[PDB]
Amino acid sequence: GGAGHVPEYFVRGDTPISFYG
Repeated sequence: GGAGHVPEYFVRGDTPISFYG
């Protein structure tokens, strides 16, 4: 839910689109 260091969520197998905040 943001753009920090750790990913928040993932897609169906590829790469995340978001990070902590």
